[PDB]
Amino acid sequence: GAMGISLGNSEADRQLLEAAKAGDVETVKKLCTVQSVNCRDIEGRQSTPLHFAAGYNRVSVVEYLLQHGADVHAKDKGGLVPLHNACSYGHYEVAELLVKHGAVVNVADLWKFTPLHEAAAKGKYEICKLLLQHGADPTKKNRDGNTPLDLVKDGDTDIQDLLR
Amino acid sequence: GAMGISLGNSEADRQLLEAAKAGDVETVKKLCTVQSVNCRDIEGRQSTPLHFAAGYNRVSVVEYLLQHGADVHAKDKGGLVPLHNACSYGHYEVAELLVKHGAVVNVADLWKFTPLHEAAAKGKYEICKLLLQHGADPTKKNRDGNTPLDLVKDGDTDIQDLLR
Repeated sequence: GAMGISLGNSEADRQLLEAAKAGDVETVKKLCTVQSVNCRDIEGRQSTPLHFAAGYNRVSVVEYLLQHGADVHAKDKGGLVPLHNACSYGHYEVAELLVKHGAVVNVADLWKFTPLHEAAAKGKYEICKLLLQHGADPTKKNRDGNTPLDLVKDGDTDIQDLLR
Repeated sequence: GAMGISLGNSEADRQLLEAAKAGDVETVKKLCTVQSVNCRDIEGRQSTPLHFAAGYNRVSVVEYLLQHGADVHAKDKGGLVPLHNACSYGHYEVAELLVKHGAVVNVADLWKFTPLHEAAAKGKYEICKLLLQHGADPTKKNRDGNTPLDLVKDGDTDIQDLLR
């Protein structure tokens, strides 16, 4: 078979990833099966449909995917899980959905950045509070020696106090 | 976070992948978690621990992995699922375990080779038989226009009649 230097996706998997990114729920429902639900974007960075849905704030797609076997623990090539994407782009309802379905809050990417580092940097108070309530550690250092507290907007006392 | 051109595995994931390949059950039991069971070999071809266990005939490791959330539908960069590996290397006990746990036998890689294509080409009677008992299609053509029957050893009537 294809063993060797060759790489790529089928059109079906490509269509599902695109649909998940676009929020095209009808195509997602059509193409999502036990086989395809966690397909990887081989020509990109190996994001899954859940990565895309989480990253583009497609709440009903995220919901549908979680209900049909989507893996909240899938990591892209840089160590990012869908919760990283939700927190980095500031999508609260997405982040709440993933967490309630068992996403690990203290997961670290390739550079040791956790979802709390991302939500702190982006300055999303409610997401930070959600993460902390579900066990996120505001003292974890990334590769630069920065904790999420260190990444908080300069002088922002409300979010500093929340993370303290 | 790490978003961008960066890529790589954690040391712990690297160790779980190597443990699965070596048949090191005790290290597998130590490192296999919900976060790690389906990690992808980023420096390699994005195989999972289950690909590795299946390809190296690590029967007890396949079993443990399957019982702890390993994904039979996970595809590597070239479209290969762990079942492809079992059939390419003629591992019957492993192929049997995979199909008991929901593996799809008509799955196709990047070049549209199915597990039946592999077992037929490799000439594994019992594996062929097992795949057919679970619905494998001997009429499916790969990218070359070859069905699994087309790949069977020249004039090998026992395997031809099986596939018919």
